[PDB]
Amino acid sequence: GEIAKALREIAKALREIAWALREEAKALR
Amino acid sequence: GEIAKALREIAKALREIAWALREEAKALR
Amino acid sequence: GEIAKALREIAKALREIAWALREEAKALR
Amino acid sequence: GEIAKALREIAKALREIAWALREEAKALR
Amino acid sequence: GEIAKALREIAKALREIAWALREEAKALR
Amino acid sequence: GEIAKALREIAKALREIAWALREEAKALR
Amino acid sequence: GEIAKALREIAKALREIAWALREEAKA
Repeated sequence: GEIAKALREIAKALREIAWALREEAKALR
Repeated sequence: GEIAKALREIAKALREIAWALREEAKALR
Repeated sequence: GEIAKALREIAKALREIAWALREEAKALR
Repeated sequence: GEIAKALREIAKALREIAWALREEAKALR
Repeated sequence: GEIAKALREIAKALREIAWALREEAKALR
Repeated sequence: GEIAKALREIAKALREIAWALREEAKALR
Repeated sequence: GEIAKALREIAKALREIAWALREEAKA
């Protein structure tokens, strides 16, 4: 339901943050 | 309904943190 | 209710982290 | 109640993270 | 059930963020 | 209960992240 | 029990993030 959907949307935004950090780690090397 | 809406608000804030990190990354020429 | 209001306070605190990260990016460039 | 209080405590810890990031942004300056 | 599964997806995305932060450190050093 | 106890543990892990970031700001300065 | 277990798993991943930040500051 709606609460579980919103928690999955939180997990996706956290994966979005991880993609940006993996990009920064590439650029730093 | 208010609980699910506040969780979606948390996901939106986390997407805003991802956007700020993309700009930090780009932010080193 | 009280749980919804506390979740809204968590979203506000995450928006305060996004502002700070944007300021970090502006300080390097 | 105890769940709502713990959620408010998570929001307080996130504000401590924002405060430390704001300080780093002034340090980079 | 579905709420518990979504919380586990959140923990895994946080583990991805930790791996990316470790890699930023290693790129520097 | 067990849920409130786990939420308090999440708040302490976030205070632990803020300690590490305050030390990084103290060093930069 | 499964929701509380998943919340403790989140706290453990946050402690792993605090450890990675300490290692970033050493560099």
